[PDB]
Amino acid sequence: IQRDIEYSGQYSKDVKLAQKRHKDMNKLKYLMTLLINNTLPLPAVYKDHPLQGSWKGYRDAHVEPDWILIYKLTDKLLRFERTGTQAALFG
Repeated sequence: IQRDIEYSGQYSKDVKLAQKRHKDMNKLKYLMTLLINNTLPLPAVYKDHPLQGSWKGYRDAHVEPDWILIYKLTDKLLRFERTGTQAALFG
């Protein structure tokens, strides 16, 4: 068993929008690299935690106070699911 890396179609759109809105993409890249490299658990600054409701099975890390990464992590997969504001991702 080797864990894969996945990106939802929506994730790619979300990343393009973050770029367009002048977010500091290096901050998202750093977080993604920690996950990809299995340098886990993440440090406390990300406030990483599991989600419920429609996002049950996924996790929530804060890149910034209003910039969230939603991802799934199992033994088999790491999937980057969405990124953006809390309102966009949860509202």
